[PDB]
Amino acid sequence: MNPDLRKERASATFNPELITHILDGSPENTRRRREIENLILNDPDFQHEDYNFLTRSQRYEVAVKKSATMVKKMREYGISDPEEIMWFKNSVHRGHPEPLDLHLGMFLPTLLQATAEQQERFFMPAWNLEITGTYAQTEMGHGTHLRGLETTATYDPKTQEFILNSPTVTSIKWWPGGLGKTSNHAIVLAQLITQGECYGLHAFVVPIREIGTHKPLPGITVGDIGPKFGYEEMDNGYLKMDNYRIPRENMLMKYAQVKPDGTYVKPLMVFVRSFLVGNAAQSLSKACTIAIRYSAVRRQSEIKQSEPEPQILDFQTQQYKLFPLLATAYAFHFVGRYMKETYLRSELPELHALTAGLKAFTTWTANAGIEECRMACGGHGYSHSSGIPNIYVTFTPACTFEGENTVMMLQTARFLMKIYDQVRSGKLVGGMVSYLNDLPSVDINSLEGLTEAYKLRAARLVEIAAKNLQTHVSHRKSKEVAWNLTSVDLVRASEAHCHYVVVKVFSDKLPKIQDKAVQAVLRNLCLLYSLYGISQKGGDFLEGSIITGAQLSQVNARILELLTLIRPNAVALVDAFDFKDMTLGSVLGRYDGNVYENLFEWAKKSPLNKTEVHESYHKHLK
Amino acid sequence: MNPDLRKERASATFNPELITHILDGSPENTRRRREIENLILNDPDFQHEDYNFLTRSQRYEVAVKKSATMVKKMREYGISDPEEIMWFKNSVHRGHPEPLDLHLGMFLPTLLQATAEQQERFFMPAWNLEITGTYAQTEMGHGTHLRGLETTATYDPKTQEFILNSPTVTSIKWWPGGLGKTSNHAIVLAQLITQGECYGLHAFVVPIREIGTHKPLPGITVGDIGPKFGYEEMDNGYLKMDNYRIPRENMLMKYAQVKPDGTYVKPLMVFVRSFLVGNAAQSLSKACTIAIRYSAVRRQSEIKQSEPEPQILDFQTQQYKLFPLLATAYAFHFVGRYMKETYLRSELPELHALTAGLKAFTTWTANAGIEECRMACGGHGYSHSSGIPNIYVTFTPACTFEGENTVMMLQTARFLMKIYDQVRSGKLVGGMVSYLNDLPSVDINSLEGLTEAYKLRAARLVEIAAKNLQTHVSHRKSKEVAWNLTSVDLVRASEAHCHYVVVKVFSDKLPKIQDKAVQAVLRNLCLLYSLYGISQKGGDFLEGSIITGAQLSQVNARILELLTLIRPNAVALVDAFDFKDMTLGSVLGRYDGNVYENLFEWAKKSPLNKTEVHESYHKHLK
Ligand SMILES: Cc1cc2nc3c(=O)[nH]c(=O)nc-3n(C[C@H](O)[C@H](O)[C@H](O)COP(=O)(O)OP(=O)(O)OC[C@H]3O[C@@H](n4cnc5c(N)ncnc54)[C@H](O)[C@@H]3O)c2cc1C
Ligand SMILES: Cc1cc2nc3c(=O)[nH]c(=O)nc-3n(C[C@H](O)[C@H](O)[C@H](O)COP(=O)(O)OP(=O)(O)OC[C@H]3O[C@@H](n4cnc5c(N)ncnc54)[C@H](O)[C@@H]3O)c2cc1C
Ligand SMILES: CCCCCCCCC[C@@H](O)CC(=O)O
Ligand SMILES: CCCCCCCCC[C@@H](O)CC(=O)O
Repeated sequence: MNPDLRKERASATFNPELITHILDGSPENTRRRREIENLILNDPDFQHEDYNFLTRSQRYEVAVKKSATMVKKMREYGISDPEEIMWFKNSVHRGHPEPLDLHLGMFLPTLLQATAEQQERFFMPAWNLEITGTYAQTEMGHGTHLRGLETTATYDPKTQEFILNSPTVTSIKWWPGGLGKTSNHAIVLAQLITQGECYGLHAFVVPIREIGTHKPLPGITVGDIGPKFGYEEMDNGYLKMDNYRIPRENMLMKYAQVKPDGTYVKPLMVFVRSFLVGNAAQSLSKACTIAIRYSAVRRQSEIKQSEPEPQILDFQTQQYKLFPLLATAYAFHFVGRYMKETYLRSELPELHALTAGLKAFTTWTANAGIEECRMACGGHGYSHSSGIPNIYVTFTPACTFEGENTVMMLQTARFLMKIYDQVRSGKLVGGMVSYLNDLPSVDINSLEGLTEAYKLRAARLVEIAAKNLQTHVSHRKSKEVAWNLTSVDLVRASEAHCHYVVVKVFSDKLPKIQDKAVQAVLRNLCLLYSLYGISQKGGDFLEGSIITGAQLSQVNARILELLTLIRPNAVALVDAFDFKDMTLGSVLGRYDGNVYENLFEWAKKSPLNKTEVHESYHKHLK
Repeated sequence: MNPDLRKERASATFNPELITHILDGSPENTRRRREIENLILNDPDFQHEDYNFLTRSQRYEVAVKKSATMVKKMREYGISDPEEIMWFKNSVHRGHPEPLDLHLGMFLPTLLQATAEQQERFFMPAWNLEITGTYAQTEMGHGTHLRGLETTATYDPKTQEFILNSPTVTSIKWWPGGLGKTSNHAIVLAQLITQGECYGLHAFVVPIREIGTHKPLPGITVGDIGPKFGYEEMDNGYLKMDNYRIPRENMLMKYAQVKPDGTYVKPLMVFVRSFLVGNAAQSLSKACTIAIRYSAVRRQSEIKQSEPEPQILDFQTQQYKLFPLLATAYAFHFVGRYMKETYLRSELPELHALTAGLKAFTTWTANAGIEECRMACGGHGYSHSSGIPNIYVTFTPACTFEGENTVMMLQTARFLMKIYDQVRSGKLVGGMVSYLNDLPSVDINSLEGLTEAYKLRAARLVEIAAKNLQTHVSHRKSKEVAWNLTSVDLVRASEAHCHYVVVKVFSDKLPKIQDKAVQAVLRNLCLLYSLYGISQKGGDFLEGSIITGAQLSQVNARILELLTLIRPNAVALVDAFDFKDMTLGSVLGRYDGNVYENLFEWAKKSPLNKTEVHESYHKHLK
């Protein structure tokens, strides 16, 4: 172990193992996860060349190979627990996306909005991988506005079939993972038309590739959508249907149905968001792990000229770049847990609203934070050897899919304005919005005072958004136009509300921490996260007379003091995440700190060094 | 042309051609650039498959091919003007990095710190490409701190040769473009040791590959450093020398020399930074061009339910995401020009300080801004078809190389503290720091008032940094330790100073604009950039009693009003940058707005669609 990394771990004031137990939910979960990880790590069937050393085509291929093997082994091992399944999948794919993602996450599950008959006709085959499926929702012309989807499913009463059609180039399904080259079946969301009337979006099981040959069936045009910022191993695809016929019985009819004669009948998410909040926390933590360990190993420049080059971790600016993000990572981990907890327990509107907002809030912050970690590593951060570019590229789509962040913040804003209007009418509201009862609209030393500051800041920005929205409605009449004209203020209000919630949830968790040394360090992170947010948006607190200019300067001074107090625990705090080297996929972030020797080897193992002379020399230079 | 893009261009209140003339420096420059671009565009020798559709190895190869051809043609065409050379190179490489970058940018130029004898011995051959060279400075263990470089050059008086050696793994040169596989010669920066004494860093011409075979010479270990976040076509490399001997005459001896007997003798940047500021402005402008055009073409969701889906450009949040960045792009273009202007004209310390700061300030802002543009495009922004991921990946290293940004900001801070101390002593200072004479430490309606606000904010943060630094020196004695402990405050002071300079330079440029319609629109951008910066850091202005909370809210309201006022000119303002489609490398940002049809084709032309069935199907799914 690098002596520089050993001294950092020796200075730690707490036992990281205890934090790992908390993150996993219990000591037994930690044990189970580590064992499943070990199970995959030492299995030859899941090993291969570094993804960065393979072409995109080869990445997709190894992905397909591991995913197929993945399903087989979990079945052989009798792994059914959703939690274990996740650990298993994560370990097998080293954090990278995989082509059976929609097959296992949407295809099979959805078949469980289907009838019995259908379930026993498409499930079993799909479960055994005799069939490979995906879910095709998004179209080239529509992602956010589902009402605008153009794909149609027109019933033909003469043959009792649905005619699936992509009338325009924009109607082509676009983005579905596993749709490109992996699946021979796709559940397509289309506008159902029967008896000359449209009844909205419905789901249809659409066979798309021939069994045995995997050849696109007649009337089907399908393929990969091309290279992207990341997601190399994912065959995100497109699907164009030329009045392609399928049986009536291919329509998922659990909720709504269409009779043989064509009569339409009946009818008689928070989960994916909670996961995305966890994903944001985890990716940011991986990034922080790499940058902080590297910062402890990397020595450069100087403080005292008469002293040897110090670890860059010694620099206050370096600490300012990373510790606040380290604190953010922990804050989000607990925020994610709070979400799962709350969801597992009239409070639904509140749940949907908050979950939409937190999903956007956390993914945006983790997004920027990951790149800050990459840059804090200097030049070596740019090489894939740092492992951070892959983490960023793999994570960033989270701000776009499962509800575009800005749209999600506006959804949260609609809820806040509703509550604002209720209070304005004389009603007493509850939940995390209780503070709105104190409208119209502290101690920087305590977490209770800091939480109260965030509460008041949220109340103030909600009031500003409501007032401006009202002004626009009054002068322009249309509430829809008014909404757009105050949308920037509204999103800011949603952001402030979510920020308050994260601070409160993080603060509320501290008292529950059993080990004192653990509680103390996590308290410092909570304090740093809170103070940091105030410093970053000081204007919000000053404009609302929430804190004085003097307190703001105190906040800034206190943030710097916390950095030195956190420094001794920096490395142990990232070790606590318990990421394996294979999971970080980073030479700079290796647990043992032996960076340089391993970096040299990594480079020599890379593709362009297959030969000493590149073919281009003989053709254009010689 | 897309009707949606045509209506935006029709609503413009100015002639974009006039802005293009300004950006190029004159109507004749615009004409010359467009003609050189046309010269390359229609030359078969420079055309090839989309870079995104090629493996990294093939990208490097086509890069080498075009670069070699590039040198030949510029020579055939008699292109010698540095400006034309730039246009030429940019057009040929479509904005992508190229392997002869250091050969032409450093190798040849440096040979012009050499003696005559040497110049006529390595130049001509290198000029004709008979030899390919690079400059190797950075080492695995040192990038920022050059004093710490480990490569040594030990003189051997017996054979009159220098012995180049890489004693450790960290001493290995690392990152030099063109070093990996392209060059057979490298100018190596090494610690010169002769007569038992070290005399610091000196430059040595080191042959590294055999002529004809390009095989690594005995004692030379060289190669590519592996895949990176970007820079696919650049063979950034490593170089390890095992006590490799070269003639004494290989030491660049223009400034310092070493006699045959081994006696050491004598001695008896702002430019690259100015370019990086322009690079930041240009990359951000490319990103803005793509996102704004796409926003005008992309229709989604709704404002009035009774209305058809509007262009997303209609959304205030979308305008808030892009217009401020559009204004930033223009601000930086003029900032870059100001730099070139100032440099072309006792003011050196001031120049070095400001240039270090602006380089960091602009590259950081353009960096974040480019990713904001990518995300504003929704899902399609993630595909390489948007062209933005390549722009970001290609640009981002600017924050790391040519002086790591944080280090550069601290250099600017050292200057500011020096001036602060001079004023404190009773001296009257000049230049952009004149405001410091007003220590110790407006009209939000006018640019003069806004500039003054930025001036006072800078004065206030400089004072805070100086005071805190002083407090630390007083209590801890060591100024070096004190400097580190106030480094976060110092960088903030440098940032505020540079921000003021950008605002002032942008504001000062307006009166010089000849065409009134052009001046008016650019005035709106200057106002937006200024107000936006105040809103983003409101706390700085409020804490210093520079503006009241009431003015801050006015600032925020005024920013929104400016968005609608800018909207009608949004598309024309990006058209003004005059980027060719091939340069943007974006389907979403095409000049004609015909996005969807071209996106479908692009996807079908991509690698994974070479065949309908991927090989992985037959091996792991069938
Ligand atoms: C790597 C990746 C994988 C994906 N995988 C899948 C998959 O498996 N299956 C699938 O079906 N989909 C998938 N998608 C697509 C995803 O579903 C869509 O990208 C998302 O739902 C909406 O993206 P969009 O481009 O359609 O957004 P658009 O809304 O068209 O554009 C986004 C822009 O418009 C703005 N905007 C839109 N509406 C509003 C409004 N009402 N008010 C204010 N601003 C607004 C946004 O804020 C933003 O700036 C994937 C995307 C990516 C990047
Ligand atoms: C794509 C690419 C191409 C390159 N091309 C070349 C090339 O052609 N030739 C070449 O020789 N080089 C090249 N380089 C390397 C470049 O020169 C170095 O990356 C740069 O000079 C310093 O990077 P570093 O990692 O050595 O930084 P380091 O300083 O080791 O680390 C940076 C981190 O340490 C912090 N830090 C360092 N010193 C201080 C201090 N005194 N105070 C406070 N914080 C500090 C930084 O703020 C940052 O967070 C390239 C780099 C990239 C990414
Ligand atoms: C992040 C894990 C989520 C499940 C994997 C698929 C991700 C894309 C899902 C798509 O439906 C999101 C959207 O509806 O925009
Ligand atoms: C951006 C264009 C600059 C010239 C091309 C080479 C870029 C890397 C140069 C390296 O010397 C920067 C550094 O000194 O860190």
